[PDB]
Amino acid sequence: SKASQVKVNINNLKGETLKSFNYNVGTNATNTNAVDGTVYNSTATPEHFAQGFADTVNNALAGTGYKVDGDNALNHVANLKSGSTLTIYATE
Repeated sequence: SKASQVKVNINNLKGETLKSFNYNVGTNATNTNAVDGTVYNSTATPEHFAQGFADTVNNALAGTGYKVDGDNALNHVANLKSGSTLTIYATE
C-alpha cells in the first residue's frame, strides 16, 4: 500500500538488489512521514534502525552472507514518506 508502507530494496554496492520487502510505516495516507520507531528511531533525524526493522532486514539477508549496518549514515534517509522506495546497502 502506498498509504501505509514503503518498499525497501537491500542492494549491494554494485547496483544490484539482493532482497526486497515492504514495511509498515504507520501512516494512513501516502506521501506522509513515517511514524517514529517504524523504520528509524527518528524519522526526521535518523540515526539507527528500529529493532523491528533491523530484525526484518537481518531475516531477509539470512543465507546471503551480507549484512546491513543500520548505524551507517549511508543507510539513513531523513523524512522517509509512505509510498516511497528506500534503498539500503549491504556488505559481506
